[PDB]
Amino acid sequence: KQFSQEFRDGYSILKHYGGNGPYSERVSYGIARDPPTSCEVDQVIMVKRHGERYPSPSAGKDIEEALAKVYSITEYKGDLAFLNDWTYYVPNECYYNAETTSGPYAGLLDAYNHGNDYKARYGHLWNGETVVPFFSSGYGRVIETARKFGEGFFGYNYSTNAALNIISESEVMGADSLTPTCDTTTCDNLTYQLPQFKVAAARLNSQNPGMNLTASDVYNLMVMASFELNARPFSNWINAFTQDEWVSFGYVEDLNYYYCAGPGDKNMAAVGAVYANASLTLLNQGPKEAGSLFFNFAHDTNITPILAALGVLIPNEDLPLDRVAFGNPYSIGNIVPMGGHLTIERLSCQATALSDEGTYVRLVLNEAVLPFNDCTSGPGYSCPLANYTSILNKNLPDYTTTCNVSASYPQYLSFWWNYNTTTELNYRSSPIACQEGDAMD
Amino acid sequence: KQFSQEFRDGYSILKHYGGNGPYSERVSYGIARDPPTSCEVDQVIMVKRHGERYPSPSAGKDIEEALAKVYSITEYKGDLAFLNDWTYYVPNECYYNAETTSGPYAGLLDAYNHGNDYKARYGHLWNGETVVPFFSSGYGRVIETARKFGEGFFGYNYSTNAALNIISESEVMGADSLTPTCDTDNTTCDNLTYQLPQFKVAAARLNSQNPGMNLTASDVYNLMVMASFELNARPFSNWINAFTQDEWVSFGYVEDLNYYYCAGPGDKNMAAVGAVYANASLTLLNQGPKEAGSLFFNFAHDTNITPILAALGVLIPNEDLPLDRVAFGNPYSIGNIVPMGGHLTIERLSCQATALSDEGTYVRLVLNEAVLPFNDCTSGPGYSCPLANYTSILNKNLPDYTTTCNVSASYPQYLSFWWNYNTTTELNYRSSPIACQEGDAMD
Amino acid sequence: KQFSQEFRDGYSILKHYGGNGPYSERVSYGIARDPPTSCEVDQVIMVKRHGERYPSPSAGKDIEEALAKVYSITEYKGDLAFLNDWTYYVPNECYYNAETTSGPYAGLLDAYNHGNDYKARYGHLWNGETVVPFFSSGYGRVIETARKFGEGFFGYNYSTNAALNIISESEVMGADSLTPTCDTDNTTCDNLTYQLPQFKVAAARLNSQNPGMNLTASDVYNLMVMASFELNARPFSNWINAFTQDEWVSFGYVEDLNYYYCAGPGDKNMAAVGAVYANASLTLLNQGPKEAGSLFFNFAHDTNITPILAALGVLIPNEDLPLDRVAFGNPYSIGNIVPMGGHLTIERLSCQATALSDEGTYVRLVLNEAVLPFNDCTSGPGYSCPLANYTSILNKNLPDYTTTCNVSASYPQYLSFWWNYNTTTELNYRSSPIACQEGDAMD
Amino acid sequence: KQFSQEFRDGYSILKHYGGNGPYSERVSYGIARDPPTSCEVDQVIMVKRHGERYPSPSAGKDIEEALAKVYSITEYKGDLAFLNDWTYYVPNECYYNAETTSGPYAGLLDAYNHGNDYKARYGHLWNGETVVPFFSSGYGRVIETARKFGEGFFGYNYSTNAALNIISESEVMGADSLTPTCDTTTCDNLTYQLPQFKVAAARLNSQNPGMNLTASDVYNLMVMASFELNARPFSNWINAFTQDEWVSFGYVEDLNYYYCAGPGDKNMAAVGAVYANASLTLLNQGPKEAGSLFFNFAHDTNITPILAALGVLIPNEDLPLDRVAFGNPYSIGNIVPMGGHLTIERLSCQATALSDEGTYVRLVLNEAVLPFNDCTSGPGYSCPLANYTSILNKNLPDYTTTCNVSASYPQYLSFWWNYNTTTELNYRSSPIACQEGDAMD
Ligand SMILES: *[C@@H]1O[C@H](CO)[C@@H](O[C@@H]2O[C@H](CO)[C@@H](O[C@@H]3O[C@H](CO[C@H]4O[C@H](CO)[C@@H](O)[C@H](O)[C@@H]4O)[C@@H](O)[C@H](O[C@H]4O[C@H](CO)[C@@H](O)[C@H](O)[C@@H]4O[C@H]4O[C@H](CO)[C@@H](O)[C@H](O)[C@@H]4O[C@H]4O[C@H](CO)[C@@H](O)[C@H](O)[C@@H]4O)[C@@H]3O)[C@H](O)[C@H]2NC(C)=O)[C@H](O)[C@H]1NC(C)=O
Ligand SMILES: *[C@@H]1O[C@H](CO)[C@@H](O[C@@H]2O[C@H](CO)[C@@H](O[C@@H]3O[C@H](CO[C@H]4O[C@H](CO)[C@@H](O)[C@H](O)[C@@H]4O)[C@@H](O)[C@H](O[C@H]4O[C@H](CO)[C@@H](O)[C@H](O)[C@@H]4O)[C@@H]3O)[C@H](O)[C@H]2NC(C)=O)[C@H](O)[C@H]1NC(C)=O
Ligand SMILES: *[C@@H]1O[C@H](CO)[C@@H](O[C@@H]2O[C@H](CO)[C@@H](O[C@@H]3O[C@H](CO[C@H]4O[C@H](CO)[C@@H](O)[C@H](O)[C@@H]4O)[C@@H](O)[C@H](O[C@H]4O[C@H](CO)[C@@H](O)[C@H](O)[C@@H]4O)[C@@H]3O)[C@H](O)[C@H]2NC(C)=O)[C@H](O)[C@H]1NC(C)=O
Ligand SMILES: *[C@@H]1O[C@H](CO)[C@@H](O)[C@H](O)[C@H]1NC(C)=O
Ligand SMILES: *[C@@H]1O[C@H](CO)[C@@H](O)[C@H](O)[C@H]1NC(C)=O
Ligand SMILES: *[C@@H]1O[C@H](CO)[C@@H](O)[C@H](O)[C@H]1NC(C)=O
Ligand SMILES: *[C@@H]1O[C@H](CO)[C@@H](O)[C@H](O)[C@H]1NC(C)=O
Ligand SMILES: *[C@@H]1O[C@H](CO)[C@@H](O)[C@H](O)[C@H]1NC(C)=O
Repeated sequence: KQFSQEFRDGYSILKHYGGNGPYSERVSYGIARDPPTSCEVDQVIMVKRHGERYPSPSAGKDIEEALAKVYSITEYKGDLAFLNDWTYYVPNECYYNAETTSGPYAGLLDAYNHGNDYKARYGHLWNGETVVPFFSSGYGRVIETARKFGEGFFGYNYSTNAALNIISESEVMGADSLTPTCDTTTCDNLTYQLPQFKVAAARLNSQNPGMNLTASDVYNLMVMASFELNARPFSNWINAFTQDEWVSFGYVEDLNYYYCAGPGDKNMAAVGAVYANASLTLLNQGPKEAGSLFFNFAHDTNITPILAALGVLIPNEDLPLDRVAFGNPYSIGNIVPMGGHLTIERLSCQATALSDEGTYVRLVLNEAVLPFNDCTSGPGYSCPLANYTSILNKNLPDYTTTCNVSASYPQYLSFWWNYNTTTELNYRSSPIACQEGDAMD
Repeated sequence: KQFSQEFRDGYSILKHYGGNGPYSERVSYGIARDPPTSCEVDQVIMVKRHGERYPSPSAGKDIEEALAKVYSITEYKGDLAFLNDWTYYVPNECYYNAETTSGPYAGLLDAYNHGNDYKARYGHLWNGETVVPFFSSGYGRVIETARKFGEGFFGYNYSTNAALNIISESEVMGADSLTPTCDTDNTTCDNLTYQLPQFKVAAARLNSQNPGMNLTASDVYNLMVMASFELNARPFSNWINAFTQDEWVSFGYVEDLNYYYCAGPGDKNMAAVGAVYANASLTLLNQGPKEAGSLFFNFAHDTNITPILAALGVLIPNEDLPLDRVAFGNPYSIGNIVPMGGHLTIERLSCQATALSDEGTYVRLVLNEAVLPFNDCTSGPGYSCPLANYTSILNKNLPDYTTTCNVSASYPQYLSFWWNYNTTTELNYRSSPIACQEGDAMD
Repeated sequence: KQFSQEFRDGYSILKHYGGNGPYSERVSYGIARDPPTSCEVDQVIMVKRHGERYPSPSAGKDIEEALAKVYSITEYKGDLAFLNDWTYYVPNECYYNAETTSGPYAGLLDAYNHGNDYKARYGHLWNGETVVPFFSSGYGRVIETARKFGEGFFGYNYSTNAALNIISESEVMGADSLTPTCDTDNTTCDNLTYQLPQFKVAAARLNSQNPGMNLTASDVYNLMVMASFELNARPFSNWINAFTQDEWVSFGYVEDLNYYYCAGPGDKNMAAVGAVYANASLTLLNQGPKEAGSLFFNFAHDTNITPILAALGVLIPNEDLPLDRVAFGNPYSIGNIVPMGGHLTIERLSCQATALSDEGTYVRLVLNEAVLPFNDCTSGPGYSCPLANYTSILNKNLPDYTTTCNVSASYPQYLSFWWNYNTTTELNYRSSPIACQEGDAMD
Repeated sequence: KQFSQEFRDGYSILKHYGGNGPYSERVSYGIARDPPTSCEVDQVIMVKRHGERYPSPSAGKDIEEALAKVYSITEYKGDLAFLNDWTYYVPNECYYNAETTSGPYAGLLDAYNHGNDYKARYGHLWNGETVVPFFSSGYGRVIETARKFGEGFFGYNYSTNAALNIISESEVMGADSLTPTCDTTTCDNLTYQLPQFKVAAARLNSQNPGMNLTASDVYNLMVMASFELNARPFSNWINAFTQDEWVSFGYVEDLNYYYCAGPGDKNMAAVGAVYANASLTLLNQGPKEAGSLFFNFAHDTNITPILAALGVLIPNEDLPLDRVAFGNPYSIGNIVPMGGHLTIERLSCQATALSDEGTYVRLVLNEAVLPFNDCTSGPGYSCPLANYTSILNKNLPDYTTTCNVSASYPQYLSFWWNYNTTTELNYRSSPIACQEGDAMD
């Protein structure tokens, strides 16, 4: 038969852990991913989150405390029986914050694979002679992701024809940043708890008495289980919780993004307007003038403000804190999983039975075409560049004003137009610092 | 590795043809389908649409006219090359309206498969002795679906322990119906164009590959209607391949608009029509399995299930669907609501106390094998709704049917067949040929 | 990307339980299943095994004794924890031998599904007027499979245009049989141990997790027999999960040995038994569809299909299978030969000339949906065998049945039912209850 | 339901093109891939073929000639319609022989992915402090594969703790080689033709008249289509041929291996005995003495002689040249596809209900456990080390004698015991030479 009648994607745990675990393709609306007939991509502007990593130091501290309670007791029973032959996956505390480098979901493998992939898809946009600059925010795991992606794309010519430019995450950069700063609630008050965690705590304690696990330990043990895939092919800890518990966990993580780095915080659109507006400039200037390939690397919390700025994936009302709002668009596993990315494709199209010859804008989020709301008149439900321009011009909030940015800091982004072509930053030249975070190499 | 990183379900054409083609499992929110730990289903109330069928007579007329234009020209080229060795799938015009009986997607096979399946899942709710009445609306394809489902469920004991009760589709039945009537003294549905820009691209591409057909955007619509129905009789359809992924996305949406406005939230009277079933089933839930019975298998149409969903206030778009463009992401995706053989199953859960709930009765809704959370009432095990809350919500929100629908005072004002039925098995097996284009029927 | 790099089919438990569990498509060599370009099937001769069933009475007795030991002990631990909420799937002992009627793998659902499927594939071979006789051996579960297949294929016209002919399994039928008899005046089969080392690992692991059952390697064998049969009545089996992948690999092989030696090439008389069908069908192929008829649907047992494969000289291990270890990679993998509902379909192809063959008649063999090349005779389109060569090969290699099997001269020496049959439809529907443990039957 | 009833793996084109195309997991007998309960791997000896590459210069010449005939004619029709918007995938002739670096099947991505994978599976065999040498035969694409695998496995410590040793392919190395030489028929006479190629030629010519394609052009166009995946995610050329044509093509390629580098040539077992015997030595010495990780890289034609030497996957009779011998064990897509590999795992097992405590040998070919014929008495159908030793000692042919190896050449392999720990060869330091073949860097 032609089509399968089973539809099981929704059950995947990959779509139920916020952005802690492995990358996954965003659920598609059914729109063909390749350029519509009569069109071709003439410019690409992408922002990819660092790949799969180890937990952060604070998350690791909490995971360790929960594991201490687990470990305070003879041979394990029930769903925790695997614990009799199991070792925590973080080599040592200095690895917290770093990209993973083992298993099918390794973060560096993610970046490399994505680069090789984009080479086939957009190779036609590089003549094999030009030196292409690529950009990374100044943070270890992000830089390492950028490096492996660039190496995947440029391959044999990575050393000579790709030029890594690292942009400081310091606020001093103002709007000339991949990680804009904004200074002057619900986010601070999140409990990270939902009733299903009580069921898990009760079930775990009952199978192996003596751990005194709370709903809070459950939350951290699930954070732990979701990060395990980033370093290993399978996680037995994932199996110690139920499908319904994972559904609640993913939602707890969705709330964090929504309120701390999304539409739940009204200043996020202004932060995301920096990239939204600067990229609009590149689209309007065109590939011949500005360049055809812009590969950017940053964090999950830098992509969500862009989506907010663009007005896409905006829940109709703020997400409720005490229950799962099923079906809302803010499903983080389809927005910013490890290695997630927003790719803006500029399409050069000839006339079609539904559109005039011209330039169109197409958005792709994690391999799935994301229609620009009601602007879907061009080929493949794209948006005519002129309409796209009026929409952003009319709706993007002002960054410096909204964010009280010092008049002495750069007021607009320049790196896409003012960059270096040297290749010294392409390869790492020093060990990964202990829990390395901010970095410029 | 543990999980696949590819997510392709959204591309399936089965989710892009409204309710014309084969049945498909509804896209899941991830909630476990089986009863939560500490719970068990003690009562089941299901309403299933007839299985996969041939087009209706009017649709067939249109399909045939479009095919005449296709056929008005030497060996076919391009994507229509398969037409050189292809025959329309409707045996003859008398088959329009009937359930299909060939291929992996055959309508009767769907019903029988669904019955065998429910036997394993809910067999514990039948003691092997009781004679269980099951209900079908008075329409040929619906009756045939009911019969095959019942046979799948009761199996060796279908002729003795299942009792088919057929409920007339006539308005004279008032609320004692599986297909309540509502007078039309009150529009967007009548003005639907069934057109979107992508159809122009298809027409242009088809005409260019095989000149001389003069196919229009309308012919394309009907040719797509035809392609979607083909799967109902055959395992593969090459016609599906003659249109692009983007064309199918538009077609599915054109079909969603029909349901939305003709049989859904787009028509404000649909909630009242659906309140009949919603309220009557609420009565069975509150009465309980011991008193009322534990198994209620009902069979009707797609347009009988959508008003129930509207009545319950689930899958309600935030705003009426726009007619001129695809409103991507809206909940009204018909391939996940009423595909051929689609169904809404209400499970009553008897649960012991859990770390998050008291011992008690809970209500779970399952639409096409996917648990459908009752909006904000998700406090019970498996995101279910406490029976008491479920009761207040329906009592507070269900519109009045007879009032809203100006039902004659002389017609039944209440549904009774779930309590007043026959246990004879005389209607279990078909006893006459399928009439030409058989629609309304009582056998 | 275009193709997946993961190849997991080999791990499926469906391919590791001999013929006890659900039907599965045979592993393909990659040859296209549909008729080659320039060809079409003009005649079909199929023999299908009864669908998924409950264990036999003797197997059930053994399963029950093993379960008694399991049950001789407080709440279950480890892999047997599910036993705290589990009930044996055989309703009562009178169900042993019967076709299953619940779950996605239900035996009757299998038959009905297969029929609907063949309707789309071979419908063109029935003009909608002719009354087609179909044949079943005289055994309850086989008859019930035949009936459901026929109903799936003929659908709306099953009661009028299909004619079930039931052929007695008695030896008195001689060669005019779907289940020929062969006297046993002549062993390895009788001495099979049904044991392999992995069963010791299972027993040890099970006893250690829940002490007090004293399960042996034999109990493990029967518990695995039980687990494999569970799928026949239910969608999932937790018992399957209590054994390792390596244990299942050994179990499947223990089952392969049974067929090999009791009903296969391991017994030199099986080719002669299978020659009856092989030769009679060759006659139909040579006679042609116009004269003999185009559709021959036959239903029998797994042990009736394996002798045919032996007679045809296909899937013959290079050496007899070793009894003490798994001979990995040998062609005698029963899950790819006779799983529940398994079938051998002979398609006669009428082909025009192709760049590699002359216009003519070719013979194609399909085993469980996979084209099975006739050894070195693969010169026709789609690796088929020219009818003339097929004829010489069978004529030259098929053993003589009556001689080899010492068949009384007073019994039919030739199969005739394909030419001498009834067209009445009286046997199409079951008219009495399924007898307790119903085996031989003529209705 | 628990299991799918559809079994479609056999139809995959990945299993129907000899060793020209993308890597694929070998079809499994069902044996669990992980170490049996009571056992653990204490030593790994692997030989992996270079990853996906571009055709060789000679193959490329032929592909080009066939494409010239295709291109000798207005807009393309039928199955070749994609040709109206298609470009050959070899950048320029200097790329022939090289590893691919684009698409999901890129050869370097293959190596990197495999390394990350083995890190999770065998990481426990490296203490994070030791410098592990790894070996590659002296050939460009093989060296590049070795490098990316080593980088995947050692990750952050690749520069310091992995030491690439490159072994010359010159015959002068004698038995101290990953590519032993042997000098003094059916192989030379292979036609590379089967009737199905006539059907394709006839069908292609009929759809686009004027190309005058022969059964020979068809063969080369299929060689071309199979190599296309190595550089791109999809190949439309694959779709221009039928399933039955691909079945014949794969068999034509199987014949080549069988007769030119397999059991069809009686000297192949002697060539493979070098590795078979040397590795047996490592197994008998053990991990504590010899080392626990041996990652080797060579060619497809170096792995087939090892399998021949071991007596595994030996057809009961020589493959017929004029027809497909369906079901024979010599299915190259399950033996040596691009990046294929033979991994020997030494298992240290405690006593089980079926075996004594001890050392066992397990063979894994392309992720599938390959039982050692009738020696399957240990856990997971493994072979007791002692039995494995007697079998090889009793059956391996003599290399130097059989192959008339000069007494002045090394008579036994030494590199596994005599190697360097320097890391200079770890990273490429010069451009990829035009059609680079033999290389020592
Ligand atoms: C495989 O790859 C992995 C990843 O690349 C490699 O792992 C990395 O290896 C790095 C070493 O090369 C290791 O770096 C060490 O981390 C230590 C912890 O740092 C954190 O705490 C301190 C103190 O609070 C903070 O200052 C710091 O910012 C962090 O928050 C550091 O302590 C180490 O620093 C010392 O060593 C480096 C040189 O290696 C010096 O440049 C530095 O100045 C320090 O030297 C002092 O300490 C050393 C002894 O460690 C003395 O010998 C030296 O004389 C100095 O001692 C003075 O100060 C100390 C107190 O610190 C005091 O005791 C003494 O009396 C003196 O006053 C160093 O930075 C990475 O963390 C690690 N990354 C990961 C992710 O694990 C791995 O090595 C590779 N494997 C192989 C086999 O190569
Ligand atoms: C396989 O199974 C299929 C499905 O059951 C059978 O097909 C049906 O066969 C019946 C006949 O047995 C067909 O019925 C015939 O319909 C004709 C057309 O009916 C329409 O038009 C009339 C007149 O306007 C209306 O009255 C009617 O409501 C319909 O709108 C009728 O003209 C026929 O009537 C004649 O025959 C009957 C007796 O059979 C007399 O009573 C009449 O007086 C008159 O002389 C007849 O009723 C039916 O349409 C078919 N259904 C389908 C879906 O095709 C096949 O026959 C069966 N195959 C075999 C070999 O048995
Ligand atoms: C759902 O459908 C199932 C399957 O059809 C029905 O179950 C069958 O029901 C029949 C009864 O209708 C059962 O038949 C009974 O079998 C008993 C045991 O038979 C064995 O033992 C006797 C004696 O040694 C042998 O002669 C025989 O060959 C068997 O080996 C018989 O003792 C019964 O006989 C009594 O009743 C009949 C009339 O019904 C009289 O003629 C007799 O003289 C005697 O008084 C009887 O024949 C059958 O075994 C069941 N099959 C299965 C698989 O369980 C269910 O009944 C049906 N459910 C409902 C609610 O209808
Ligand atoms: C948008 O960004 C571009 C590039 O930094 C800048 O030149 C331009 O002034 C910005 N426009 C607005 C309205 O901020
Ligand atoms: C709901 O339906 C039941 C059954 O028909 C009926 O008895 C009851 O009166 C109805 N309730 C309301 C409010 O209409
Ligand atoms: C083969 O079977 C046919 C049909 O029964 C019979 O007529 C014929 O004589 C048989 N041929 C041989 C050699 O037994
Ligand atoms: C035909 O019917 C007669 C009478 O019922 C029966 O005896 C005979 O066995 C039937 N023939 C076949 C081939 O079944
Ligand atoms: C096997 O190889 C080892 C390592 O090179 C060598 O020492 C030994 O002599 C060889 N044995 C035989 C029989 O050739």
